[PDB]
Amino acid sequence: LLSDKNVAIIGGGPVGLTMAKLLQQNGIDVSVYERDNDREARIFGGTLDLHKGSGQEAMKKAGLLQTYYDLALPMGVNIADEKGNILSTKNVKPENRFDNPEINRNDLRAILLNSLENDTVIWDRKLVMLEPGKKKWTLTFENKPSETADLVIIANGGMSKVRKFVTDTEVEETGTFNIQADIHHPEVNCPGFFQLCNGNRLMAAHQGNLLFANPNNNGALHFGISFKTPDEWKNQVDFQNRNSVVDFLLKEFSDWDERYKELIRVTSSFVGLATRIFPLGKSWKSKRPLPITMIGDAAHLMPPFAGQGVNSGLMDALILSDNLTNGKFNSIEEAIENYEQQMFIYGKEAQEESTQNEIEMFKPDFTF
Ligand SMILES: Cc1cc2c(cc1C)N(C[C@H](O)[C@H](O)[C@H](O)COP(=O)(O)OP(=O)(O)OC[C@H]1O[C@@H](n3cnc4c(N)ncnc43)[C@H](O)[C@@H]1O)c1[nH]c(=O)[nH]c(=O)c1N2
Ligand SMILES: CCCCCNC(=N)N/N=C/c1c[nH]c2ccc(OC)cc12
Repeated sequence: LLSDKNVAIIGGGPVGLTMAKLLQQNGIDVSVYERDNDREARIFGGTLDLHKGSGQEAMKKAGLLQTYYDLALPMGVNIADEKGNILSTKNVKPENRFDNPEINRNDLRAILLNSLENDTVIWDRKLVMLEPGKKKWTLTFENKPSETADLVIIANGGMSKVRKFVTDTEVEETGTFNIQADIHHPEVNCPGFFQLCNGNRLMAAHQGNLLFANPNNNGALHFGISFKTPDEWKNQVDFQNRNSVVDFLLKEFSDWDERYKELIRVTSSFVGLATRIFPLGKSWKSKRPLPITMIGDAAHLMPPFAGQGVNSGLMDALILSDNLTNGKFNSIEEAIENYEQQMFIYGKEAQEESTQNEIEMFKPDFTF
């Protein structure tokens, strides 16, 4: 199918890099175009864990499952209330230690980058436009020379603006909002909350405000505070202004234990982000001018609160890469169609669980 042809993957996130590995290890000529300036760019966010049957199956097929295991950390979960009482402690039993250990996102990028041949990823390449030719796409990048490919795979995340050859679907806001931050040396800077986590991830919910924390993301504490988007914000917190963010959060958390307030007070900077979804519904465009598809969040971005996210994208890469290389399809288009039909099933399943969970967890009286 791909002999004497080449593949362009747009985006070097965990899904795109996994895509590249699974193609390249079957002898496919594939490049990844990534907007990040270079591989040393820090990725902001919590940890990821990979699941048996999906994310771990993609690593296994790439020969990287042990590498993931060696850099990942099994973590228990504590459920606390707003007063700081631990309502539930579930540690990881040894027989479950491979189920879904947490890995830092930069560590995961490094594993995948190290598995690829040199110069597979072309850095500082922000795709802005695609144009189909007779047999090859032309790729236009921001202030860089163009490239061509027989097959384009869109893998550049939930806010991709290069989707229109595949679908007219637009991303949507779901109505919840997320504030995220890191605390370095949390054992010094938020000792009370750090000891509350006690090596476990911690979650707590009270009157429509949700808090989730990881006390040990490669030595830092990552936490997220989520809530229904305030109506006053429709169409007011400047997240560049930590003093404005601290003031808002301290009002929201006014009846939470001081160990939670300390987290807010000592945070150096905050990142805010509306929850969004790229909804799978009616089929994507049929009879596209040249072969093109999408994987990962570009295909099915969904709320993250129940753990859906990267694993459905890693499934995409596993399925699409097998269809493109197993010699069973008469054309790249047919291989793509088969992947998309499968992804519509498990992707819709995951989106409905994520949306249902979001409705439930943000009811004003929810508790874990
Ligand atoms: C607050 C919060 C919390 C979580 C999560 C989301 C959010 C918002 N998720 C979701 C999860 O992290 C997500 O599913 C994966 O990052 C998807 O990876 P992708 O590679 O598809 O896109 P991702 O967005 O990770 O990567 C896209 C890549 O494309 C690049 N790019 C963008 N535009 C480009 C362009 N024009 N040209 C070239 N490159 C371009 C970007 O720089 C980036 O490297 C999650 N999931 C999970 O499984 N477990 C979890 O715990 C969480 N937690
Ligand atoms: C299925 C195994 C778990 C993997 C990831 N699992 C997860 N739960 N990722 N969560 C992200 C998140 C962002 N903001 C929040 C606010 C509240 C909250 O409560 C759980 C969670 C979040």
